[PDB]
Amino acid sequence: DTFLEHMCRLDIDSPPITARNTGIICTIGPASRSVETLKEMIKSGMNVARLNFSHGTHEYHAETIKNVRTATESFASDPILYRPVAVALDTKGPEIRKGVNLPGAAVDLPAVSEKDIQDLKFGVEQDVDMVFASFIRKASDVHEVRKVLGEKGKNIKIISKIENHEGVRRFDEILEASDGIMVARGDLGIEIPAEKVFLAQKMMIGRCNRAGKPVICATQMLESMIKKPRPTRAEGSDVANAVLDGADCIMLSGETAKGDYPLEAVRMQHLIAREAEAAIYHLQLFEELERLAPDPTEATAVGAVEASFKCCSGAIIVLTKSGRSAHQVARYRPRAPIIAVTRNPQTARQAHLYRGIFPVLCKDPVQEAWAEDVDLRVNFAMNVGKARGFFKKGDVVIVLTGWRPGSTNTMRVVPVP
Amino acid sequence: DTFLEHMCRLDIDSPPITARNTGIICTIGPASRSVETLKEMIKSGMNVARLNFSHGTHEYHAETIKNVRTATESFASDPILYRPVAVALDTKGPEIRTGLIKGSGTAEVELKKGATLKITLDNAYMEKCDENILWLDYKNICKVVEVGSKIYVDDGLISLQVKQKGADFLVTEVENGGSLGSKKGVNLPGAAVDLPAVSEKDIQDLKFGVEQDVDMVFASFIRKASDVHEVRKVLGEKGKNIKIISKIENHEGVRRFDEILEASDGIMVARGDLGIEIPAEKVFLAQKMMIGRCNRAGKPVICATQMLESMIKKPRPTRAEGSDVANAVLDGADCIMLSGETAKGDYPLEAVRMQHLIAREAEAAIYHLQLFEELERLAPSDPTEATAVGAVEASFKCCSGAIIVLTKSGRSAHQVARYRPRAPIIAVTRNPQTARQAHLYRGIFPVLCKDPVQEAWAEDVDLRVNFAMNVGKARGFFKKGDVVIVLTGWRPGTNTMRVVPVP
Amino acid sequence: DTFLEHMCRLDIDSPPITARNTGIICTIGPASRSVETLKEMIKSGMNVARLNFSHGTHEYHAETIKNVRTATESFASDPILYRPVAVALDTKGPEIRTGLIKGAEVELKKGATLKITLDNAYMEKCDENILWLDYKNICKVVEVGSKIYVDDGLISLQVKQKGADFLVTEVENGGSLGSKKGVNLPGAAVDLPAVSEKDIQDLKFGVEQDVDMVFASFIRKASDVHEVRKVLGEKGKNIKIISKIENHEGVRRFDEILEASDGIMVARGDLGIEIPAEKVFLAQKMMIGRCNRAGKPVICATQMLESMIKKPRPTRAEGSDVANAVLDGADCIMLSGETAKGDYPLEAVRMQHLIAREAEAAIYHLQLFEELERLAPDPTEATAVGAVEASFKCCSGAIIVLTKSGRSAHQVARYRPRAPIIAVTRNPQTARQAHLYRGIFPVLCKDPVQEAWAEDVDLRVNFAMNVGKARGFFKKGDVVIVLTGWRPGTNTMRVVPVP
Amino acid sequence: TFLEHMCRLDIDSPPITARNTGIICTIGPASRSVETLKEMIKSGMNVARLNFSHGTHEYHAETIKNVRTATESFASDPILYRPVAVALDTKGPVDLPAVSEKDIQDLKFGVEQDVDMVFASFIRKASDVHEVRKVLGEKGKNIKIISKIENHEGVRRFDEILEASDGIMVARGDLGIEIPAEKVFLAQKMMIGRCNRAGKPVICATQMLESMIKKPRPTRAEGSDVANAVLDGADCIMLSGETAKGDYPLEAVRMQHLIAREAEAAIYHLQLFEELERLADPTEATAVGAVEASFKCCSGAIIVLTKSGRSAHQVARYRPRAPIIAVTRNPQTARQAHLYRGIFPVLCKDPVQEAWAEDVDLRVNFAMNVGKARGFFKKGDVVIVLTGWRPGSGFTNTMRVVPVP
Ligand SMILES: [Mg+2]
Ligand SMILES: [Mg+2]
Ligand SMILES: [Mg+2]
Repeated sequence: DTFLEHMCRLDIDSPPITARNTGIICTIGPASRSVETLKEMIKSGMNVARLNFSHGTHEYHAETIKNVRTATESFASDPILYRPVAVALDTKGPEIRKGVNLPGAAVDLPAVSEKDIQDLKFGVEQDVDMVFASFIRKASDVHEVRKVLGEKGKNIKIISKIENHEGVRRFDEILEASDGIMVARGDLGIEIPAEKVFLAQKMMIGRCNRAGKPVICATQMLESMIKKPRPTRAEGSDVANAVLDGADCIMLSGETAKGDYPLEAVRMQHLIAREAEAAIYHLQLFEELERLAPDPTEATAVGAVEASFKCCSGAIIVLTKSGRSAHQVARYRPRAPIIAVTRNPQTARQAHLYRGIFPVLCKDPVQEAWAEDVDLRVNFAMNVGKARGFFKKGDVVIVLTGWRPGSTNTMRVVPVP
Repeated sequence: DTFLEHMCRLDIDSPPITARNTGIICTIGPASRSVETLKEMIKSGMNVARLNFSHGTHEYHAETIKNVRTATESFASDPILYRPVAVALDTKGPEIRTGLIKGSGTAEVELKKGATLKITLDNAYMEKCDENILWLDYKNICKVVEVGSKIYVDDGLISLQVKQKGADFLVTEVENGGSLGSKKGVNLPGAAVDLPAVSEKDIQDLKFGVEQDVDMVFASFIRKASDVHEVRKVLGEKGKNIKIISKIENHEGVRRFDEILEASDGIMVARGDLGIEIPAEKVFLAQKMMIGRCNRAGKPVICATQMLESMIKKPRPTRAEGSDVANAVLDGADCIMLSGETAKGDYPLEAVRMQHLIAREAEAAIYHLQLFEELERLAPSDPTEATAVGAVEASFKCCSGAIIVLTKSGRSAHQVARYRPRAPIIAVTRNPQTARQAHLYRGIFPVLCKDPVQEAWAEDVDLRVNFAMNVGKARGFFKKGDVVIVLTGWRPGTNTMRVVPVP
Repeated sequence: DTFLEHMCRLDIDSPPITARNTGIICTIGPASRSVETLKEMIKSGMNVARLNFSHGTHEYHAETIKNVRTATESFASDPILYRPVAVALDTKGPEIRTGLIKGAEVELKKGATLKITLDNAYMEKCDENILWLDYKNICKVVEVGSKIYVDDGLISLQVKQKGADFLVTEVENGGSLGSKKGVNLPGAAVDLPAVSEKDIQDLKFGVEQDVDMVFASFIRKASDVHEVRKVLGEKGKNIKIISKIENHEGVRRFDEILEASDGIMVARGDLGIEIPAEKVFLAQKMMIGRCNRAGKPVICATQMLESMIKKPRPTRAEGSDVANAVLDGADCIMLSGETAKGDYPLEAVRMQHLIAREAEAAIYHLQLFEELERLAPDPTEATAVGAVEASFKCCSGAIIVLTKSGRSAHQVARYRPRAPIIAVTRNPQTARQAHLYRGIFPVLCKDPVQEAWAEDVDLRVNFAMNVGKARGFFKKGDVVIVLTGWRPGTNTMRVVPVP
Repeated sequence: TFLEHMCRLDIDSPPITARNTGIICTIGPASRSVETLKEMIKSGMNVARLNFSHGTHEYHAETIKNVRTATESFASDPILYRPVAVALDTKGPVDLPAVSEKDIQDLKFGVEQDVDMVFASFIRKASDVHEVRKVLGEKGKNIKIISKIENHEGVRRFDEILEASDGIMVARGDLGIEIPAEKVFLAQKMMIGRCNRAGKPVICATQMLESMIKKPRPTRAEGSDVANAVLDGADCIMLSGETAKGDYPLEAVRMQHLIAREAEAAIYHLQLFEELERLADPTEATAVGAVEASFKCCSGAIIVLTKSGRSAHQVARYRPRAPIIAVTRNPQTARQAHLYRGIFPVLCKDPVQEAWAEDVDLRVNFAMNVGKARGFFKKGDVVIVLTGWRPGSGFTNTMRVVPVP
């Protein structure tokens, strides 16, 4: 019941028993564009595929997206094991040119270049799940991106990338305007002194956890795996540290984009993230997040997480349409996996942005009686959890639903049949 | 209020408003051996000077120690600003070593990736090593190694892979190349080796350390408790006050950590050496485990290797290195050790100054109250222990500027440090060795009182206390109107706690 | 944040803000027997009517029950305002008493020597020297040095000599002695039958009269409780058995009694004769504590507002004594003679309501729940804990529980929530029996069962929503907790706004 | 937990801990004799109250003289000697004057008789206290003033009365006349609570063991009522007619001792201290630390070397479970220390030593012997010791953990 005990009980000779709760985002490039490679990367644990729009034509990116969706849908014949895979568009953004950085300067470059405008509407056409907005420095930058996406792209998640000092200084207003945050350590390291970057990372991650908004750590993760089949201990420690800081997702770059071991990189990411999970002290996170929260859905979400610790439940099953209800549960960081059951394929993909959310896509048609339709979706989650090893028959799980059709404030404690 | 809020309130624009609490240990070599440089390293924050006895003669090391003390005592005229500097002897160890590179002896050769290298056991080559043939001192290597086995030379800098085996030789391929010097360390991962706790050379080195009055010993390649006991026995009665710090370098050392920790005065975590047998996805877990158990036991723990290595060639470190050092401090490390960055680098002073910056920056992320509260209910009738607890407890209540401890052996200041107060611990002592060894503990700011002993014990106490407050004011620990805690014994020749206001 | 802040905030110049949570039990006798009086007592806050079977015939008590039910059902036309009223049967129990004085009062002397005989030739010839009683086994449970109290401890004797079937005692404290007076044997392990033949008849009377609960007198051990259980048999197996602890053996063997009982009654008066005065308060706090821990109802009875038999207002000592019983954690307070035969029956009920309601302000609810949760050894009990936890954090006006046997509401009450528990049921018996638990506000639903389950749930929920707003537990805009099952024939918790 | 503490209560188990609440006895015709006073002292009387509603100054002077003859008859053994305080209770007089003419005569007689405390009747506001304070003047500036709360206005303006007073007496019998019965218990709990938080002594009086005037045993209702007063947090309990005029004054004291001792087992100390701590200077910091350390080490006692008694009062506020042995050379503070719960005042009559260190250990060792004799602790046990640092130090800012020799 102390964080000190938790560290003292760490045993490197025992395999990690809990699942890997942090999302994996892989940059797709020449080394990982093929359908066959993408299939194995999905099998190895890739949750999100990022397309870097600093280079490449729209025709080139359209094919990459096509390949990602081909590899993803090849597993669709088994809905119990089917893993949703999101598509992320990463803008080139404003540049100064050999690129130039102006440390501490309030750069007045427009939030969205002419190329970014083209790429953003291309992202709307391609039905991407989220956008990584480069070089975000203020709230008006985020809303300018939102404006370009327009009405047709209103459901596309906007992740603001913090790449300089102004972004760190004005972090609160940026966070309040964004759907999530990406911490670009590499770029941050050239804008502020290196001995202050780790402080910035912990601050931003902390405020994202407090706000219940997804935070992504990017750059300088496993870069040595571009040439090597194994990473250094320092890289394994840095990655783990980002997980323990409270990051929702971790992003790979050249390791999966152009490297010689893209598949080994994804697997090494999965291993490190799963190993770091044993050092995570869940009970303290939840109790602190509770005391820092400012509604029947909020109250039910807290109750579900609270009960998940009391019952030692194998999972928290959440029936959701937009994903919002599952997100509210994720904010409180339960140790138990959050099985988000949805019929919306987009919300299933976007759910990977939140730590601990294991999204499943229900393809069964809507049943006439509401009580029937709820039981159907729950039993679907029951089957997935059994197949994934989350829980077994006889265990207890928490289920969050709505009370009436299109009403979620209902919690029930049910045994696994 | 909460750990999460403490993180949220972190501010890279706000200047550091706290003292740097973690000790800085610098390896002394050709680039930092001079008196002029040593003075500047002390002013920059060096607390302990490590002497690596893997190379160099006793004569060479004696001059280094002399130069350290010359630079140290040049500040001794002002007792208020004087900072004690400890001397550490790092043993060569019982690890397998290569032979002499042919020629003068040193003499280095270039091993290139993909090339063939023949490892021999024929003593005709024990002083004739090069890129083609390599001699090592483990005669039984062919029986303990296999085809496909990997061999690491010079602390993991160079890696080889065995291709085929002979009666008295091995044919290998150079996997990770580099420059090879004479008598370098050889590591055989996953191999069963017969190695003594301490070598014949280590024995004469430990004796040399006693005659040179060193403060601590870094014992290399400790795998079990009996390894520490041997080092203890060699030091014997004459060196019974010399602290023994066990270096954990392999899997067995981690596996048998508890018995080693119990037998040792402290622990060094050699991450780079750990990474030889232990994969990248597990090393960080071993670090947090060993540091945690060291904190729980109240014994010093040092993080070593792979810290600011890029500063050997550059004046600035990478952000990854900054995060790595910081995470070590946040894990709960008492000290951070620099190796080649101060030993042979081009910027030994920038290395010390940067280490000071990073350690001071990381101090803002430390959540003190949770540490003490957990270390309280995790702690194993002793009047000194209860007084120590009470002093730390009161330091949080009164928001004390410091906890002043009057000590002779350091023991009293150590028991306070285990509970990790937010306020600095000013350990006032008349024992010079106590003042130097105190750097091993986080949060302890040792102070050497040179004033003679007053017969009136109450006058002697208030004299030492007034000295501590002058030190505290000068270092900016506290000012007039602040309150401090004072720990003393009750009679002349430690169960007394006093809450006193600063005038 | 602290219990002492709670005590410091206490304001006597401030009206009681919360609803009365403890049950009020009133002994119905000559002064409260009429329908007119009963109606007023019900409106004044009476939850349970106790019938003391020490006095009165079956037909006398049967008429009292009839009047209680006539009074109770006169409010049945308004289902929202209707209050269930339970009926309690209190057995006479076994008892050791003397005999007739030849002639009939005498005068005892302090320090003198009164002889105890068992010869029936003096069963009607008792006086200053010789005296007889009916416990023929008294010379096995009493020994040299034992104490013998006579007539409510008004006369104390100390055993000096043992005999074949006689005792020689010295009058420790004098007084005056009548005939057929009660005898107590402090410390002794009495072997009287668990249930006398009269109690057997009265228990069978309770079954055929459909009483809700029985207060079993003079319970010393687990087998005593099961003997009462046997008499009630199959027909009365749903009747709650509340064991009355009245002597030292009952206190010593309290655990086995509680483990065999549905509830406990603390009889302070009888306790005061059996054990020293400086220990009764400890026993009361102990027994109430273990009952709170076990989640079983506990009733404090005797010596409550006794002065109100002759006066319209109680003393400050009585007001303090009742309040402290409530603050100890008692579920119900029982009124005796001041409602049964006194001159101010409905004043005593109203005053009991006032005292209990004022005592609620000194209760530190959040402390009690956190301790009860942590000291606990099932989907329903996980949902019950979750409901109480949510009620504190939502600052809920109430916890609405759908139950048919009462069980689900009972295990919510165990964790002592601040918010009142509105137990909605169609079973009239569980509605009456629910008064035994602190904070449970039972309502009886008379609406027909809807074939669509989700519609029947909302019907009962809406009924509770109307009751709570009428009682002032909550208003529109507030948030309440709702506990239901998920299918027809309690593991579902819902957070819902008050419409 | 507090709940499990209640569950563990065993009436068959003898009270092991010492009695911590002071006992104040009203002295009258039934208890005036020296030999009866001797027995009351041995039975646990800490304070003798003189009711100046009746009797002449010559009558009360004889009573005070008898109280001191009985007290000093035990003086030949400083180890077992128990200090006994003398209390003057004014007759008293809503715009009636604070001090009547008779009261003024009685208050100045009290100064002349060197009483330790005064129970001021019918206090309704802070100005009433200031008037009593002014009467006692410079000569009686060290005499503790205990304001008696007897009416509704006194309860209303309680905060300002508490601030001006040295202590509070809850006159429950008189309270019951002016305010409804379903509110008196709330007022008592409120006043006791605020007194505990402020760290000032609170006394519950009237309607205690009244039935013991004519009977040797109290009713269970009285036993329960007295016990709950203790459990509310009262520092002292006061007997009236039971000791003043009753047939069993000695039995009344012994019963009050038993009840208070039995109620001690129901007290949940760690909750009190933790709440008192979170609802709060070198000494005040040392006081908290000593109480906290006493719980950790399971200390047999907290030894406090004090001159004015204030240091012991600071420790007493935080309600430690361990007995507070207050070692003083001042006979007055030794008698006044009984007003505070958990303080066991002891009077050192050893000559002052030249070396201040020697004089400290002398007094500490005195407490060691007193503790062993009283059964608070034994050889091998550990106690907390609070002292000043040097001669002249008013601050008890020095805490030491020391094994019992
Ligand atoms: Mg960029
Ligand atoms: Mg090595
Ligand atoms: Mg009876």
